[PDB]
Amino acid sequence: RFLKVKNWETDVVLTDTLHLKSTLETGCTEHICMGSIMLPRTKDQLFPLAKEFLDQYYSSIKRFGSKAHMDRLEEVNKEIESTSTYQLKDTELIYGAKHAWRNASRCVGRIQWSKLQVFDARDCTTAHGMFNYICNHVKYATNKGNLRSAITIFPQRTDGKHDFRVWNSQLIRYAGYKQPDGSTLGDPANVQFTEICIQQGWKAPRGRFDVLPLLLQANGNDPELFQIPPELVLEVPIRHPKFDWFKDLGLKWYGLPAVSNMLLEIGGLEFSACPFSGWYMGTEIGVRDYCDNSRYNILEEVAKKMDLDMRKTSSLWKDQALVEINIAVLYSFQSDKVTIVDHHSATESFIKHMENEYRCRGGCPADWVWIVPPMSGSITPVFHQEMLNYRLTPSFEYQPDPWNTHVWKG
Amino acid sequence: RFLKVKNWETDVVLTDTLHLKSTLETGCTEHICMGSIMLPTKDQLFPLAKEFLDQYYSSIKRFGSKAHMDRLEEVNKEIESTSTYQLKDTELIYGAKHAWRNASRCVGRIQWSKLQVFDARDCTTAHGMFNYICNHVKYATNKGNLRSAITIFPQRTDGKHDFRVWNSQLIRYAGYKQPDGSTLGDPANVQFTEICIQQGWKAPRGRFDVLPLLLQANGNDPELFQIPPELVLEVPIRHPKFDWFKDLGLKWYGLPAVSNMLLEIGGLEFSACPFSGWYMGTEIGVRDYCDNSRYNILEEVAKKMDLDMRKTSSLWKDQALVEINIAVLYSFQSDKVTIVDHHSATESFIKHMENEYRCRGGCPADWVWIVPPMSGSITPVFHQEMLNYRLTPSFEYQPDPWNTHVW
Ligand code: HEM
Ligand code: HEM
Ligand SMILES: Cc1cc(N)nc(-c2ccc(CNCCc3cccc(F)c3)cc2)c1
Ligand SMILES: Cc1cc(N)nc(-c2ccc(CNCCc3cccc(F)c3)cc2)c1
Ligand SMILES: C[C@H](O)[C@H](O)[C@H]1CNc2nc(N)[nH]c(=O)c2N1
Ligand SMILES: C[C@H](O)[C@H](O)[C@H]1CNc2nc(N)[nH]c(=O)c2N1
Ligand SMILES: [Zn+2]
Repeated sequence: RFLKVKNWETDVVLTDTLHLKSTLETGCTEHICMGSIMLPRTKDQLFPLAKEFLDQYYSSIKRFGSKAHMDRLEEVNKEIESTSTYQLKDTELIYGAKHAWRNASRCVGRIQWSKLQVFDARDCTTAHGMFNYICNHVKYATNKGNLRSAITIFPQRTDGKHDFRVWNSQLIRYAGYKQPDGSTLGDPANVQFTEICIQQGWKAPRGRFDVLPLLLQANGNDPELFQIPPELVLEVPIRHPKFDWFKDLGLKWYGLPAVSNMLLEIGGLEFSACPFSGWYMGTEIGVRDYCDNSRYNILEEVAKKMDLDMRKTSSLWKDQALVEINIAVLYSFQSDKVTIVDHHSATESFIKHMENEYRCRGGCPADWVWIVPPMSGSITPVFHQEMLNYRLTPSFEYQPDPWNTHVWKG
Repeated sequence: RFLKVKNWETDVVLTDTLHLKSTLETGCTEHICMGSIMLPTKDQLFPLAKEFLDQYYSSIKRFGSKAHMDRLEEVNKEIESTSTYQLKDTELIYGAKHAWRNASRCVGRIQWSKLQVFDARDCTTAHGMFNYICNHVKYATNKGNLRSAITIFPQRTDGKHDFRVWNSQLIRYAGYKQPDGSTLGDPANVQFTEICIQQGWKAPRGRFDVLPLLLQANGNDPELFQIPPELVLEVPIRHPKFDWFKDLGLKWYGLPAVSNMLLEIGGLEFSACPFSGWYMGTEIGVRDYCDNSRYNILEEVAKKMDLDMRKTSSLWKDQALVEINIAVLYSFQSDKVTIVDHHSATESFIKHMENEYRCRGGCPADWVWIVPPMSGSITPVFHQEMLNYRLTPSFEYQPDPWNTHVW
């Protein structure tokens, strides 16, 4: 089967065949679309998953059907039979992590997918060991502001009772503190996690931008607290190129976006701790982190200081302040030589990437709802681009927050 | 099978049961989501008629009544006899209002029960169509105090006698390809404009020429008619801060009136059903003015603003986009022509969704279309999960008539 997608700005039509390789389900049916819903192993099932992956790996290196390919299938089959699991070769792990990124339909940054530094941490055994690996990742990826994409991969799941987990949602994130008066100091997104850290013994500074400690679980054991060395945490004070009062808002953000709570699936194996990092698209900070009502919520204060007419929404004071904040974020990162991409550049690159994938790969699964930036949607080319969303493996998946599932040793 | 939608800004969860009544297909499967794709005999008719009258009689608290059964029987008798049936006025009004209620791509549905229905089923000629349409335009315009309206022409019979308005909207601007390869006016309308010229229209070849109506009655060849200029309310666009903005020479029309969709009620098909409301500002300011394939004015505006256009990261496009949208809203408000901003419209839609969940068990909504084309996440709908599904009565797309018409 062939499915076509059209771009309504350019009339370019693309043809998707890659969707034929999807196995996992979307949530939709012929009767309902769940496109805007945020969240819609015995040996038995494992060998087919391993075989499908190894077939893809061997095809990619142009060795499909070779003796090396056949011997590797045989080796994995026997390993599964006798140990109930198997270990990936370093080459397969690298290929697999790159492809999980390539396959991430919610990621606008995938033009970069083949440039990913993979740190193999499968020899790690303790939370202190994880801490060391994570510091090294942060220092490597940060590279004094010249950000480099990277992923660190801790040991895979065995019986599900010995999981490695980073309890942080991102490696670098700001604390949030609910006050007795119902207001929040710092990042309201992180209140629950901040409370857990405090309970575990963290001495909270109780400021507006306190970098959270790492809370690290090795081998199914109770998690342990570590402070990332402050000298490894690059931050950017936010100022505006024209508005000199902007700096006195006291805003800053960190340079390194590093997701630490997803699960990486390769060949049926599950890597429950696989922190990965890239660089920011400006709107992530300037639109969502700063301007969501449920986050730092700065629109009002910004608009006030700009002296916009705030008595009617139709003055578009919110839209005006939003643009100025996003200018400030890009200006500040660029002035400090910390890698960042604006939403125009990022989406234009994504379209070129998507066209290339259709041509070379037969498709590019993409989730329009997430790919379109949260401001200025239709002045970016992705708004006008039809997309097809489906699930390919290797993949990054959500997993339940570990405080909800962890069995405490005490 | 009972489904939850969450709002991620407010944590409010709603449960949807209405989707279980859904009839048509979405385009998606369990393997692939097509959420972002724009266009994804006698035997069929009685089940369709029944499903509709059932919901109608239920709505008036007379389900299972003598009058309900009598009506089912009468329509059944009529389909058996004539292979079609005629809706009572009450059913037609109910059906039109519900097609709007069911339109998953419409953010303005809080208004759904306030719709003036003009029954034009007695219309026989294209001149009669013209008269009905001028009356609709004048009623809906109401000197700038806009009122939602639909005019319903005769239903499809054998399909070779269709009523069609050939225009995509009752009021739209012409587009002309230039000798030098550029486009004057609205590029969206080039093909239709050529059909008008081919049919005889004398075009002024300007940037904002209101198109003539091309009206097809009873499957006959369509005819040209010009809407009395005095019935076409237009708004010159100026900015409350930038005095040079008026020098751009921009205007738009006050009345958004879709004329190329098909209304389906109880299996009957109304191929000419022009309907109108009032604009949300972004429709004009973001899409009509700033789409690359539309008037595409961003560059000229940015230049007049003296912005640094050398780098995307200056956000000059974004800055200019906001200023255009400020001017659109200011100009309509200053001339007392009803308009809604995207903040107000989306706030209203959330309230409407809440009403619908509470009173009806759901509200089909297409997120990709409901979220405004600028400032997405600062509107509440961005954070609102929506379920998309197709209920009837409905408005549907239909093929452009020129590809289908036998001359
Ligand atoms: C190189 C620069 C990159 C940029 C600019 C970028 C951009 C983004 C953005 C803006 C999002 C949406 C985040 C949100 O709204 O919550 C995202 C999602 C994602 N990206 Fe990237 N990305 C980059 C690199 C990476 C890398 C290195 C990986 C993994 C190896 C990755 C995998 C993902 C995944 C899995 C998601 C989905 C996250 C979720 O569902 O919460 N991306 N990307
Ligand atoms: C009262 C003021 C109204 C507002 C502010 C409003 C708002 C909108 C907007 C912004 C769109 C999207 C248009 C686009 O992006 O191309 C839309 C779509 C639509 N609305 Fe409305 N609406 C209104 C009244 C109505 C009425 C009276 C009807 C029918 C009786 C209607 C039925 C529809 C339908 C069927 C669509 C989908 C059109 C398509 O798919 O091309 N709406 N609405
Ligand atoms: C590697 C990378 C680069 C970049 N620019 N951004 C990201 C990134 C940032 C934040 C997030 C978090 N996304 C929200 C997660 C979430 C939260 C609540 C419900 C959901 F379904 C999902 C994911 C990826 C990751
Ligand atoms: C009654 C009403 C009020 C209002 N504020 N806006 C509208 C409205 C405006 C424009 C349109 C046209 N929609 C785009 C049609 C289209 C064009 C090309 C491909 C597609 F899938 C769809 C529909 C409804 C209609
Ligand atoms: C309900 C809705 O799906 C939700 O708010 C989504 C919309 N699009 C998004 N897009 C991105 N990139 N990130 C997000 O968190 C969201 N949130
Ligand atoms: C491809 C994509 O579905 C398309 O550009 C859509 C996106 N959302 C939209 N939303 C509205 N309201 N109107 C539109 O025309 C579109 N176009
Ligand atoms: Zn879908």
